[PDB]
Amino acid sequence: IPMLAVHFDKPGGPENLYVKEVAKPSPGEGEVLLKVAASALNRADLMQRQGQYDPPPGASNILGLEASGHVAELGPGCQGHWKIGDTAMALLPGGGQAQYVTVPEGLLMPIPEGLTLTQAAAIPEAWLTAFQLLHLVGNVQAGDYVLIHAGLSGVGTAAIQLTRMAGAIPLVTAGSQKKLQMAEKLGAAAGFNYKKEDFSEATLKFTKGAGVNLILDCIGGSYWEKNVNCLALDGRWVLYGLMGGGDINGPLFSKLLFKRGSLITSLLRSRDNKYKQMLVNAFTEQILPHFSTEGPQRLLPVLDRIYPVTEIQEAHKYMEANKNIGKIVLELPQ
Amino acid sequence: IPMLAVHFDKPGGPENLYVKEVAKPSPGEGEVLLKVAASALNRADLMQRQGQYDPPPGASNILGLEASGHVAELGPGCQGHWKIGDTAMALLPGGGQAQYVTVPEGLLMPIPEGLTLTQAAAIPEAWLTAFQLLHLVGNVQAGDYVLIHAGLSGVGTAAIQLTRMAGAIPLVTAGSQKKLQMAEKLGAAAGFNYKKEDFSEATLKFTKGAGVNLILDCIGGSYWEKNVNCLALDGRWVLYGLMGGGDINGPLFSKLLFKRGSLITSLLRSRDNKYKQMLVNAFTEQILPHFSTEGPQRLLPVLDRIYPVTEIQEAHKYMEANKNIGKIVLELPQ
Ligand SMILES: NC(=O)c1ccc[n+]([C@@H]2O[C@H](COP(=O)([O-])OP(=O)(O)OC[C@H]3O[C@@H](n4cnc5c(N)ncnc54)[C@H](OP(=O)(O)O)[C@@H]3O)[C@@H](O)[C@H]2O)c1
Ligand SMILES: NC(=O)c1ccc[n+]([C@@H]2O[C@H](COP(=O)([O-])OP(=O)(O)OC[C@H]3O[C@@H](n4cnc5c(N)ncnc54)[C@H](OP(=O)(O)O)[C@@H]3O)[C@@H](O)[C@H]2O)c1
Repeated sequence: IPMLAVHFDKPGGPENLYVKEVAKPSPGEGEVLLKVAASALNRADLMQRQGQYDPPPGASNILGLEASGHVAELGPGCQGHWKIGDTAMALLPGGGQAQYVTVPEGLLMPIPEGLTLTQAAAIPEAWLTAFQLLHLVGNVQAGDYVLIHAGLSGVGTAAIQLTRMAGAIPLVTAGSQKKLQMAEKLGAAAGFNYKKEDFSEATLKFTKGAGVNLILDCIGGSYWEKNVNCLALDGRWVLYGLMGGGDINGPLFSKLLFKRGSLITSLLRSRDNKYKQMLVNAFTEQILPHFSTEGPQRLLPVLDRIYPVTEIQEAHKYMEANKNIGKIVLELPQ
Repeated sequence: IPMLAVHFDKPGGPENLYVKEVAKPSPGEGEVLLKVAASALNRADLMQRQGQYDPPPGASNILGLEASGHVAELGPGCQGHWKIGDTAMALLPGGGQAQYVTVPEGLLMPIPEGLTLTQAAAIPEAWLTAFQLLHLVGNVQAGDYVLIHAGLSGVGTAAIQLTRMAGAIPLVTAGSQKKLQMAEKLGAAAGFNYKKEDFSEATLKFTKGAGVNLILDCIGGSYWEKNVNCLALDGRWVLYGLMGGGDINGPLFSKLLFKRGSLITSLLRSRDNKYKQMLVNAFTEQILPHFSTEGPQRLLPVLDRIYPVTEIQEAHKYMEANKNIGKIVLELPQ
């Protein structure tokens, strides 16, 4: 039986995209079908339709790493915890931007109270990655200085708040004064405009010459020279981007050895199910309750713009021009 | 109050080395004076007299990173398990290749029963580093596939054995068939001659395409591509040498991020006393007793050649020619 979903015949630019009737999936041993209300764009969706990000073997080849909606159907061998009608959000390897999606019941998360389904669609990928990067990969401690690159993005806007909730001191880099000001309102200790100034020196000045203890790098090759200088002794330098590189050309080994540094790379989409549940399980204890605490310390999902699925084309152009300040959510017709 | 010591007037070649009368040092709060019976050459010593390596602020600017001998004298504030006349060995920041050396008693280790003071002179720097890199930095687990570059070096010949004791599988790379054969007898699961073959394709072949879980890289630049290729998913890549480079010139970030890798750099000499005391204590408990167990599983310190201090000049030409197969010990006239 049929189903509307985001699609592209051939890999190319954003103009190739359209909504198409594809086959409606079905559950299968410990998973549930989710009637999607709204999904969210991520940078991985851009690369995929250009061809540079194929989904892991078996996972659906259709854009959407996260989704929010209602429980449509139960699969064989479930817990019975989730029931048909319950609201939920999930982390996906694909198939997020389609009316229905098949989701293992482990990776399914409840919606915080006082949040719209459109709002809850902005949580999964951005905050689960942020939480992974900060706590599991980085082991952020109370006192650590943190350098968040592309801080006014999906993951970055989440990272500023989790770093503040972890009791660390976040430092941001972005390409606009308008963005840095929003970064400040998210509890950023300092914000630097990389197009205006050298963030390495700014960071060394802010940390009184000590440097940062943790770097959440998602730029890569254009930043490596600068990242190593402002990295403190024994500092962790978490890599997960390559938006501004992938290639290295210089004495990285020499300088990273001098700072006694550690270059820990990290991925999420490519992980196994045992790992993904463990992350979602850790996240639902440590982080999820604070989306509906009250105000003073309440985590706010940053929404820039909401588009319908029929304007998926115009949404990709908006992300590629770097205009978004937080998440950019798509609504699927129900 | 004079004392014979290895010295060089200006930084240059090995011909600048000779033995000179220097002022004899004195203890000072929680340390002892060790009457040196033997020391050992390390790669650090070569770089130091070329000018590249400097000793850490305060520490003595006289060659020798390790020593073995009798506790000549007690300094103030000693805890007093050690007594004058006790034979011991020590990890130093410098001053090891001279008749007397000042040593904090926290870094003082007992000599295994049966071993000559000359043999004990090979243990500290090589094995403490090997142990550091394997356990503390690298977190070796039983079953892991460990790739040890320059495996027939001071650090190497120790690493092979500790890796084996850890229940791990050591794979070695050296530049000579004669050397590889010695690696085998030390328990190397496989040996590769890099001057004859590609170790990246050999390593993968051995690991059934899976790749190595841990790398003890002390070559650096010239090996970076071949290391990233043969590294496994979530593999650790400990960097501690840069003998064959220091510069990178390709898509390192792209490939490391695919393997979800960790590039952990490590140094020993530059560290504070707290870390050094913690490390030597872990070593004495876990490792040291096995230097005198019985036979089957016994740890063997490997000595290539012994030189007297007067022939220091000759010893440096030997190491710089890469001829040594294990440690290379210097004996001091007492
Ligand atoms: N590790 C994982 O499993 C995983 C999962 C999710 C996301 N990610 C990564 O997280 C990053 C952000 O993802 P997202 O979905 O949040 O994207 P996003 O919302 O579109 O944000 C990306 C931002 O980065 C900045 N930027 C783009 N190119 C840059 C460059 N060359 N140099 C410096 N800044 C640049 C842009 O703003 P300004 O330049 O104006 O500051 C842009 O707004 C991506 O690199 C993505 O690959 C990784
Ligand atoms: N983290 C620390 O504080 C620390 C502590 C101790 C040692 N280290 C490092 O460990 C390394 C070895 O120390 P060591 O004193 O044991 O050295 P060593 O005994 O003199 O042996 C070095 C061996 O490495 C091989 N080699 C030399 N140059 C090479 C190159 N360009 N490419 C590939 N192989 C090369 C040579 O054998 P083949 O060519 O035959 O293979 C040589 O015999 C040094 O780089 C040193 O800096 C670091």
